Amino acid sequence: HMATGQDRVVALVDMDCFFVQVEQRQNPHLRNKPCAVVQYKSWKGGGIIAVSYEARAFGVTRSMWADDAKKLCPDLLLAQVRESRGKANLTKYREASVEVMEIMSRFAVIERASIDEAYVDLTSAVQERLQKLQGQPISADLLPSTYIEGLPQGKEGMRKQGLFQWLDSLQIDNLTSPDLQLTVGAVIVEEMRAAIERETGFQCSAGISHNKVLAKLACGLNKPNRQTLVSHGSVPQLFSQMPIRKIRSLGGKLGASVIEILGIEYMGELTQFTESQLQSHFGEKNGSWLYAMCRGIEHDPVKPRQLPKTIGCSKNFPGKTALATREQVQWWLLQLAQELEERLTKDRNDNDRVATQLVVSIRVQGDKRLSSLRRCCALTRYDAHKMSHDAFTVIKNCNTSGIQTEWSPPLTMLFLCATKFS
DNA sequence: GTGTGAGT
DNA sequence: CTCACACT
Ligand SMILES: Nc1ncnc2c1ncn2[C@H]1C[C@H](O)[C@@H](COP(=O)(O)NP(=O)(O)OP(=O)(O)O)O1
Ligand SMILES: [Mn+2]
Ligand SMILES: [Mn+2]
Ligand code: NI
Repeated sequence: HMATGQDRVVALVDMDCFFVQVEQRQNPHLRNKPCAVVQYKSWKGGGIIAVSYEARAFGVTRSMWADDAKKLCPDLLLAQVRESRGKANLTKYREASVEVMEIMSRFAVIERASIDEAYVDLTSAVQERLQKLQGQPISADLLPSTYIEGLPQGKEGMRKQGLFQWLDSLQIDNLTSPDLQLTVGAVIVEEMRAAIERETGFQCSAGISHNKVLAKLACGLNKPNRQTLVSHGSVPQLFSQMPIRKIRSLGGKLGASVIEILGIEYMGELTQFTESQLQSHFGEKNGSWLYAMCRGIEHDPVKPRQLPKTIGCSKNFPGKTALATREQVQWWLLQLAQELEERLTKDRNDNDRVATQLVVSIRVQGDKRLSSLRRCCALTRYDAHKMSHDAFTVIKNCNTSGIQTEWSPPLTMLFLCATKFS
């Protein structure tokens, strides 16, 4: 149960090349063809953020210029993100995301984790399904696209063989058997994904396991329109060669410290250290967390749908682009406040609350820190012009140039945020 | 109130 | 870019 961290059934659903599929739903002509989506069109045709699987076979990857990508995929077609106030506009994608989320919310409550993925806690649905099943076996036909991680031992054929070996050894009578709960959870996810495709046409992948970390890791294991079930017994093999920085929450300084201090590279190697050793090197909390996590145990619950605590937006101006004149800072503050007003207005329309505070943050050229300073003021009226003047008033004192004709030092970031909701 | 980390 | 939270 809880001792072995097998108390819940959690799943993660992530859309395959989400932006590409959204383009395919609205503009048919790009469908079933190698394509990509670029961001900025003049420098080099734009950075690539979403690539179709057909094009991935040719070696094309994201974070590389469109013209440089045409090198190995001459058939490659390009689609562009609309631009607004100098930054990307994702309304189309966010609305499609909402569509999918609403369809998923029918089977169970979800936790939106990004623009194209969300976690689902199926524990209750699994109980209901185990009752309604009434002891009938689970045939492989109920899982047409499910992969069992770690099997077979000793491509569609491999999937079916692993599924047969998994199903033939499952407990039938012990209704609290972790493996049985996962199998039923995968059945429910098969239904959920079938419904999602039927009503929207989108394809996706999913991961099924006992916690968020394993569900996420499992989702990307068998990438396009496939789902992976990760049992507690399969964790050791899966972790044997799993990069530490690939585990949710260990991708930053903590993970790097673990690698550096213990001289290891893969998650599976942490199993050899004692809990006291992990606590003596990383602290009580991180030590216990690592000790349980390397054994497949994690407890963050899938928290329910929530109202945002803040609404904000920002923009970066690197190098040459650094804001030097007063006109520039005034104009960009105004642009930000107009986007803010648009969002605050929709927010107030949908949730009957008004933000009472405006937080202003900036970054000065030459400073390594994320923000040079942050200040706040009352946000009484949802008027972009007023907010722009208030933000300017708090940031104007910073200007060190007694000339008053320019900004010295320049600003490399502007951030506006509404909070203290009611 | 700052720092960290996930996800784009 | 956008956001949340743990710290403290
Ligand atoms: N750095 C970035 N900046 C802006 N948009 C981005 C971005 N990175 C990703 N996007 C957008 C591009 C993507 O369309 C969207 C989903 O991100 P994923 O789920 O991580 N990748 P995908 O869904 O494409 O495919 P797959 O399921 O095989 O992983 O995020
Ligand atoms: Mn995706
Ligand atoms: Mn994703
Ligand atoms: Ni004015």
